[PDB]
Amino acid sequence: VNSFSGYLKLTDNVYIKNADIVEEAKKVKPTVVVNAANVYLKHGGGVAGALNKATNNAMQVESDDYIATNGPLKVGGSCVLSGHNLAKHCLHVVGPNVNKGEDIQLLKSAYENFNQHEVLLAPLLSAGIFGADPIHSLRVCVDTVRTNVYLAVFDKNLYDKLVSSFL
Ligand SMILES: O=C(O)[C@@H]1CCCC[C@@H]1Nc1ncnc2[nH]c3cc(F)ccc3c12
Repeated sequence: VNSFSGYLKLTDNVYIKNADIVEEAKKVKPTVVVNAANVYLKHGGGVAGALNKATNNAMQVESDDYIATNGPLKVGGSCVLSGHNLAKHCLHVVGPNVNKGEDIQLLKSAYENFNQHEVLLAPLLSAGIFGADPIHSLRVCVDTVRTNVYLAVFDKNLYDKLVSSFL
């Protein structure tokens, strides 16, 4: 038993809700919140900009030190950093950005990072400003992640299309 509430169950291990991930994180304080990161951990907009704003820019300060030490992530890769006031940990995961011409096959590799964590609160990778089809992203999520994933979908209209079209 865990503290996630109001989710619809899609599969044995995948759950979905219409929610603002920032507010969902603030209330649940999950062990892991996933950020829709880029390779530079520049949290300017989308999910990343919202999460970072909710940390009063502490996520960005920590991220800049991480990059200065380690260099950029790989597309499809991830790193574990602090969850600040939102979660114990933040798993920064880089899905391919279709608006940068990145290979969508890397979306499966991106979701594989979730399997290193028993339970996660997450957005749909490569959705939103990353330019991928959120229905495809949901399919890859279901077919790749084996751990327990609670997906927060900000847009109510999108949440309903994702549910109604789910196979
Ligand atoms: O659902 C959507 O509209 C999109 C799905 C994936 C790409 C961007 C959006 N992502 C999110 N997903 C969950 N919570 C969120 N809070 C947010 C707050 C913001 F200021 C911007 C985006 C989100 C967001």
